[PDB]
Amino acid sequence: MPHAFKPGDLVFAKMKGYPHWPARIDDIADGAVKPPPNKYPIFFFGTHETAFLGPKDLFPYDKSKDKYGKPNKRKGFNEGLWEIQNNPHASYS
Repeated sequence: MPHAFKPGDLVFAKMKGYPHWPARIDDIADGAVKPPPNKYPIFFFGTHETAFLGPKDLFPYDKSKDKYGKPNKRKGFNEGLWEIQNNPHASYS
């Protein structure tokens, strides 16, 4: 059975006007800006951008990859597909 989301989990994260995007739940470093209540820090692979999203926009990677894990024209997307599959827990700092 599913648990709640935790740092390190891999997802496709959905934002308005973008395709479902390879991403991970990030840790919050000591001294770093915390997300709002009920939101998670989402690190988007490829673009290496962070947004704060809630679970309704988070699709677990294993379940969703057959649907969403396909090349896309958008900038950083295919780079992001490589990262989530090949080194999803690396520092992209």
